[PDB]
Amino acid sequence: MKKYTCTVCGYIYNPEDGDPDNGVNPGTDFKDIPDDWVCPLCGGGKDQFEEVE
Ligand SMILES: [Fe+3]
Repeated sequence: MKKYTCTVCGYIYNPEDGDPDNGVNPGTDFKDIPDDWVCPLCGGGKDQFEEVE
């Protein structure tokens, strides 16, 4: 599992931390995050993210 970054604000989704406050548990691969989840910092959709490396 790769990290993904919001290309609008720069937030980085790290799969080993998840986003637990919004129901995304540690270990969730980015493709498997519910498709209505948005960037915690700018509200951008998953469609604005890209793989970090
Ligand atoms: Fe963002």
